[PDB]
Amino acid sequence: MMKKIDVKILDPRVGKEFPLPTYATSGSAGLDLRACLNDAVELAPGDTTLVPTGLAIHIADPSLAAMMLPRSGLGHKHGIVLGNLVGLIDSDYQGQLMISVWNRGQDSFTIQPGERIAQMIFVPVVQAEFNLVEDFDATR
Amino acid sequence: MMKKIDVKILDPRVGKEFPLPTYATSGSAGLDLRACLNDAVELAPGDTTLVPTGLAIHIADPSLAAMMLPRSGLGHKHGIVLGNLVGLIDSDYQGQLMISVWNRGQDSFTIQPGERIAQMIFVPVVQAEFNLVEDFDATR
Amino acid sequence: MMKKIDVKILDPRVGKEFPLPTYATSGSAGLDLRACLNDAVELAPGDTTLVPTGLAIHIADPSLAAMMLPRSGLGHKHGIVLGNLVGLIDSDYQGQLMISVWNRGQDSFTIQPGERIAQMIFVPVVQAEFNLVEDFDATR
Ligand SMILES: O=c1ccn([C@H]2C[C@H](O)[C@@H](COP(=O)(O)O)O2)c(=O)[nH]1
Ligand SMILES: O=c1ccn([C@H]2C[C@H](O)[C@@H](COP(=O)(O)O)O2)c(=O)[nH]1
Ligand SMILES: O=c1ccn([C@H]2C[C@H](O)[C@@H](COP(=O)(O)O)O2)c(=O)[nH]1
Repeated sequence: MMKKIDVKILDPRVGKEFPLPTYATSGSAGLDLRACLNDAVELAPGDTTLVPTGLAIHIADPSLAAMMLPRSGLGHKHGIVLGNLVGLIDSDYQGQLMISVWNRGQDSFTIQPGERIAQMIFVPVVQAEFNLVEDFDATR
Repeated sequence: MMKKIDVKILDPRVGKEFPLPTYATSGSAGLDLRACLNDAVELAPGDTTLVPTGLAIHIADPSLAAMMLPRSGLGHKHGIVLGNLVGLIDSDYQGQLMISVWNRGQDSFTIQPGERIAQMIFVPVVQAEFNLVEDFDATR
Repeated sequence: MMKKIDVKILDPRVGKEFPLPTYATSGSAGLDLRACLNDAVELAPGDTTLVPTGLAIHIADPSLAAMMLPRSGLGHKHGIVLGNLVGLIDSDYQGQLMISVWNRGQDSFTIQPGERIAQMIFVPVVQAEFNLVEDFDATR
């Protein structure tokens, strides 16, 4: 499935100095999100900092959501992940996408302006309606 | 996609003192899960505790799963996340939903009865059948 | 949805000494991935190690991805999770699946050859095309 998603550029560097998120290849699942910062931010081991992206999206379709994930190299090699682990973006959220960057490792890390700091996937989601029962059907 | 899901209330406070999970808005991707506790649990930095929800679900449809995620504010601001990071709920699981709460930060945290401690999304899943090959087709 | 996925066995122990990933039940969302190692690896608290699986997959379909997640018991009980938290596998990735194993807890852990160290789910993904707008439609 392909989907057009409205995006608002909140910082005029986004799409210029800080490239807009793109899929690296036709078979890529995620887009990389970049740090929209004026200056580098040093992130000490154990600390968390909130990094703006300079953009907002409006998924709009309640059958879709986005999930923000760490980048594999940053996470594995540098211990730079998300403070909320996975960031869930609701279809009706229209605010700036913000990235909770957490240093889970032992080495201080410099977050540079424009650095790819997270990735984002769009996944279908199902809205559950709970049906209260006394007993389930037989299943395991 | 909308789906009705059977749920069993295991603790009679759930749906009363501890509200049943709901979608906050029509465009929300996730439902918040609450701590079904008799008394507050203090969670020291670095520690993990298993928190009951007082409910069980039976997704039943093998094309669907649920994923439990940290809440964004708890994770980012308080360092309160999941000890298994993401909790995968199988379609044929009928046990109580349990939340592994892990304090990944530096500040002790009081988990209160009724506190929203995680969120849960329902996502379609695909069951893979592996086809063993010597070589892949050309792709990157 | 069911999907056949091409897999290449890179280490001849995979499918023999190290069982190929399987769904435990018909309603299971994920498959367990095993450590393809010659000898046990001791993982001290706070440390990360890259563990091979001895296999490669080629999802091929750009409407599908895989996500690697911690196992619930390892994560909750032993503090053994993923260093990148969640591992996203692109449809056009044809390399060996590698698992970033991170000890987020306080107890040293022995990763044994053949140990189930992660699980993997296949989820539909949507490739977003951004549509730049000045203002969103009314939504929350
Ligand atoms: O890592 C994150 C997680 C969430 N959000 C945005 C998208 C969500 O729809 C919105 C509301 O989050 P909650 O307050 O409901 O958790 O915050 C982010 O920008 N980054
Ligand atoms: O955070 C979690 C993760 C899993 N489970 C339940 C749902 C799963 O289907 C079931 C089996 O998990 P495993 O033992 O297969 O990991 O445990 C939870 O209640 N909470
Ligand atoms: O935990 C992980 C995460 C990723 N990959 C593989 C699959 C991805 O498609 C590929 C490229 O990852 P990036 O360099 O784009 O993050 O690495 C793994 O083997 N394990």
